[PDB]
Amino acid sequence: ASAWPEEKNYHQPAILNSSALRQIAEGTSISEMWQNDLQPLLIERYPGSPGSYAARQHIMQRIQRLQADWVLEIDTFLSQTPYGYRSFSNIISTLNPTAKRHLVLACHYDSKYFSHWNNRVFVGATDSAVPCAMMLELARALDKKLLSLKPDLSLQLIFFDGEEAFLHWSPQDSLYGSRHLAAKMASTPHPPGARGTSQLHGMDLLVLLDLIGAPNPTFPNFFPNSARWFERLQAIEHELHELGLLKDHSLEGRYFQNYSYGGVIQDDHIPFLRRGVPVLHLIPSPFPEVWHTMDDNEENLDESTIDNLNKILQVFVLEYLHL
Ligand SMILES: [Zn+2]
Repeated sequence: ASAWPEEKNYHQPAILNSSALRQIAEGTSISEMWQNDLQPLLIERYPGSPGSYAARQHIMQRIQRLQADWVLEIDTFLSQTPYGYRSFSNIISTLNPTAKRHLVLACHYDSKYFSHWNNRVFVGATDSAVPCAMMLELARALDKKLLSLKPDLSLQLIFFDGEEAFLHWSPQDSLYGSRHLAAKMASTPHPPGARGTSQLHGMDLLVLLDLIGAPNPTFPNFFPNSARWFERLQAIEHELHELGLLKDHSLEGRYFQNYSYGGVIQDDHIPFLRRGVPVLHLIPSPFPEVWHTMDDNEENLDESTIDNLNKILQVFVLEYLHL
C-alpha cells in the first residue's frame, strides 16, 4: 500500500540562486501579457454567454501555441441554477497526465452576471481576468523549462467556470465549476488503474488566485497545512525585493504579510479544501475597492503589482517543481 500521497507533506523546494532569480525576473513580460493574454479576456463572459465561449477559446489557443506538452480538457456539465438548468465548462490544462502528483494553479474565468447598466458592462478585471492572464503568462514565460518535464510531480492549470453566483452568493448558487470538478476528481482513480487513490490525492497543493490586480494587496496566511508554502512566497518576495527585481515595491508595503485570517472566504478552493486538499489561497483581504463594481476594469489595474506577483509566482512554481 504505497505512501506516495504522503510525499506532498515532505516535499521541499529547490531554491533558485540570485542568477536564476534575475533570469526569471527578466523572462516575464508584463506588456506582452497585457496585450496578448489579458485584453482578450476583458469582456463580458458569464456562463453560457458568447463571451464565455470566446474566453475559453482564447485560453485554449494561448496554451496550445506553447512548446510544452499541455493536455487540454474541457469539462462540460449541467447544473440547476436560479435560472434553471444551464451548461458550464471548466478548462483543465495538464502536463504529464499520468504523473501521480501535480502542483495545481487555478482561478475562475467566468465573470459575474450583471445586466448592462448605463452602457457599462462588468468585465471583472481583477475578478478574475488578471489571474487568468497571470497563469497564461506563467505558462508562456516558463515554457522552455516546462518542456523539460516531457519526483513523479508535474503541473496542472484549472480555469473554473461558474465561480460566481447568478444572483447574490448562496450555497446552491455559486462555485458551479469547482463543486463539480472536485467531486469528479474525488471519484476518479489516479494514477490510471489505481485501487484506492484519487485525482484529489494527487493534488499536492491547490494555489488559487482570485481578485488580483488592485494596488497594495495584502494576502493572509489562511491555512496551517500550507503555511510553509506561504512562508516561501514571503521569502521569494523578500529576495526578489532585495535584488532590486521588483518595481515600485517596499517591504513595509509587502504583499505577503505575517497575518492569518481565521474567517472563511467562499471561493473555488472550498470543494477541494473540504475533501482534504491543501490550499494556498492567493486572494487579498480586504478585497479590491472596485470589487463587484463596474469599476473593476482595466483602468484600475496596477501594472507593476501584477508584474511583481508574476515574478513571485513563477519563482514559486519553478522552486516547487525543481526546475
Ligand atoms: Zn467576484
